[PDB]
Amino acid sequence: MRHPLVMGNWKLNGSRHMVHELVSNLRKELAGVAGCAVAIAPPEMYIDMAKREAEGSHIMLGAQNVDLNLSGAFTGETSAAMLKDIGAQYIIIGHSERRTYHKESDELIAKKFAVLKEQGLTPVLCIGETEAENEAGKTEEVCARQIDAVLKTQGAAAFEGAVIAYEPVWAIGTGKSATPAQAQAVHKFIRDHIAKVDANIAEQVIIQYGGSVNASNAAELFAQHDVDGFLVGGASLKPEFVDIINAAEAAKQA
Amino acid sequence: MRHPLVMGNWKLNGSRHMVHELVSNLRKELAGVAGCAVAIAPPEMYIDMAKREAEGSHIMLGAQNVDLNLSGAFTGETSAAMLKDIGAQYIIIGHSERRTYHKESDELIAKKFAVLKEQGLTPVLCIGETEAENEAGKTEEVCARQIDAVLKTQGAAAFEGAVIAYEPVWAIGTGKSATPAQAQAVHKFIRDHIAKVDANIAEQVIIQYGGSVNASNAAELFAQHDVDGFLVGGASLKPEFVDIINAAEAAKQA
Repeated sequence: MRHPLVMGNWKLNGSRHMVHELVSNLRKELAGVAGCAVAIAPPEMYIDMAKREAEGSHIMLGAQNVDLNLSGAFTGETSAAMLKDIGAQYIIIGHSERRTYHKESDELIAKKFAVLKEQGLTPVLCIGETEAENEAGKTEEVCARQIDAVLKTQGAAAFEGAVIAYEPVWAIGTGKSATPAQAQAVHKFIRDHIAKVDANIAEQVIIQYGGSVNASNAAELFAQHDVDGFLVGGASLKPEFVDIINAAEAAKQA
Repeated sequence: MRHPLVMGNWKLNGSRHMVHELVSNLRKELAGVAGCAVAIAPPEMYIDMAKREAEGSHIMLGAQNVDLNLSGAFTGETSAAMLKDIGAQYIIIGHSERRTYHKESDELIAKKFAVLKEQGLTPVLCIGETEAENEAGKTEEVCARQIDAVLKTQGAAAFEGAVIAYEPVWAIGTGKSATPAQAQAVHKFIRDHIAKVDANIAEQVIIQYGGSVNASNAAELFAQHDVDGFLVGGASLKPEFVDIINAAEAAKQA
């Protein structure tokens, strides 16, 4: 049905050496892989280098943010038009680290989703609830809110070709991921919630699960029905990333 | 006494082709200029590209902002160890565009200065006042403030090897530049202000002028005693940046 995506968000980790190594190894390690779609998001100053190193393979490049302006007098910003130019396709927006540390709002993340779409880039929209919200029973409500900032404003056609990445905040870097059962309950909720507005768009939107995915759990998770892939953090930097991609690929070709 | 620095800030402008064009022509057009130190700040995902193209010449590279972490779980952040790895020395911080549009604060802009310095990068701390602040007579108070954020927390020492770039906000992109008399008077004030803490450091701090500078006004402005160079905005993208550089160079060698 949906073609799986495993995307690796490298976060604040990269170097000329590490980019030379990981991507050239991945390139030989992922030769003839056709059941999964793979992308890496190097730190911005390395997107171009990893883009040249990934040539010959089908590793897709991504980026970890965009800002709202395409050009002009905006020091220190990230143009979507330039991300596009340099070869990024998958732009992470709305990750918990920008939401908490950088106090990024739903309204701002939605206007960014808006830009990326308009440009022709795949947003990987992160959503997730915190442990507090989780205990409270608010997971449906948080997730739904967060999807709605795009859904109620721009409409379900916005998700035609986007990626939602459910990343339970209490699961990011903690080591405590959602069980397959948990994971899938929310991916089904998400899908139901877009489908209420347009089921044709719900059926196609990739819902990746992110939040302590590693080789051991990659397969239990992927067995689920509404889990379309993964957004990998820590293990992106480890060779174990290939094993996570192999989970999504061979299970795909069941 | 002080060797001039002309840093071009590209703002949110760039592509693979303009970066090829500008830098190769600059590289060729700056052959033999020793009276001036030159640095360019391409947008982040092009510092590597430009660094490479600038190899051979003595065009130093820079960057338009940093964030406070060097490594980690910080999606979408810029690390100083990473800017340093890709080859950037001059990191602009506190520019009005970040200060207004990104609500960046002095306590923050100071913490970013600390971070640059500790990594061995050269901070280019923008300072300045708005038109309103100018009219009320607050130029002194505003500028001293902004400088004191680093001076009172970190000491006079923080300025050894650091650049201050006075850009009056009413002057940026407006076409309305400070007269050499305005420029000089303020640059002399800043230097007088640091000197009252440590005189020896105040003689070596480069104080650049920025705010609608171009080939015709570079000369008249460089004639002032306390104006050690130029932060160029929009003419960085023009061939007129080299004419600006020849004005700092020829008059330095008086």
